[PDB]
Order: sequence, then C-alpha cells, then structure tokens
Amino acid sequence: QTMCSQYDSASSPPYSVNQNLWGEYQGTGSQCVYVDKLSSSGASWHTEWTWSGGEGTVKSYSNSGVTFNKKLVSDVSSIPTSVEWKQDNTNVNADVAYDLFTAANVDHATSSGDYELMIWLARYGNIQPIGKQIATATVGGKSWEVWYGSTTQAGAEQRTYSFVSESPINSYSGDINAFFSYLTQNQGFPASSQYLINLQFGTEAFTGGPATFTVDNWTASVN
Repeated sequence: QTMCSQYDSASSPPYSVNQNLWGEYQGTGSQCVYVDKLSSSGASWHTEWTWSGGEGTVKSYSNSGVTFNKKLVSDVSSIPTSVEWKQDNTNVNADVAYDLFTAANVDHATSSGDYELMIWLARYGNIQPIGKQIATATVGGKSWEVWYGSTTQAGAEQRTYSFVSESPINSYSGDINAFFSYLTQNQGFPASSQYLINLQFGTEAFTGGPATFTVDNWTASVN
C-alpha cells in the first residue's frame, strides 16, 4: 500500500501503518508511507519525505501502531516491544520515537492525552524534547536522559515525559512498562487513575530531505 495523502491507514489487526501529515500546512513538501509487510505478527514499512519551512514545528508523524484492550497503567503487566530501523540521510531535523498516551477518561481521543510518554531512539539535527531535563535514569539496562514539559491547546494540558538515548539505537527491544514503573515510583505518575490509550512508533519530521526512514520490523503488545 502506498499512502501519500494527509491521513491514511492500512491495517491487519492488531497492527496498522499510518500516514499522518497533521502539520502539513506549516510548511512545503511531500511524504508517502510504503507498506513493505503487514500482518497480525508485525509491521514493516518505510517513508520518504522532504519538508521545508516552519523550522521547529513537526510536519508529520508517520507511524505503525497496535490496538489493544485499554486499561489502567497500574493494571498493565508488560508492554513487550522490538524494532529494527534505519535512517537514510541524517542531515535533517527529526526524531525516531515511541509515543504513548494516557488519560483519566478511557474514552479520550487517542491523538493525545493527559500524559504523553515518548521514548526517543534517535535525534537528528537541532531538535530537542519538550521542556527540560530533570534526570538521567537507567531503564531496561540502558541510560536515558529524562525530560519533562507541558503544553496547552484548546483548553487541554498535556504533560510530556521523554526518555532520550545519547546516541542512536537502531535495534531495540524491551518492556515499555519499565518506563511507567520508573515514572510511578520516581516522578509521582498517577498510574492508578490513568488509562493507556495509544501506542505508536515512528518518526517526527521537521525539516530536511529527501530522506528515507525504514522500519525493518516492529512488534508490540500490551498485556
């Protein structure tokens, strides 16, 4: 499947590959997502993009996602995931990251939440997470810079926690629940009153290109 319009999705329950150019009007360029292999066991895809203008603003977040029974973070047993990706052309402003949202209302829209947990496997150019660094933590046998900041739009505030690796991690696997556990015990995260409502992985593109982001394989589950 080749997807080049603003919003498109291809799915094979529980996996999906999504073209999402939500910040398209902030600049000039083009981007398509190509499904390489999509089945109930995992997703393989790539995206080629070129964006100019609106420096510092995200133009898109093409990604692969997984559907699951939404539940309280405190009730989550494990969130196993694995991925292998590659970036062709690093002279760009972009990041490679997992994006998870939680909300006090299980019926909350999945495009945002009360809290957002981001796990950056790579950072390119001059971009940086929202807020400021508040710690460095060891999660899953790896060291991460812990960033925290908030944003407000249309009357709703979103608190974002970002775990950033020092250098690119192209092959990664682990239990994402370990990050929630850290937040619950070390940053007062309200795990017993927040529902996990979305889990995605992809690349946020700001400016630069032509560039190609490739996901050789991606798996994820919420138990």
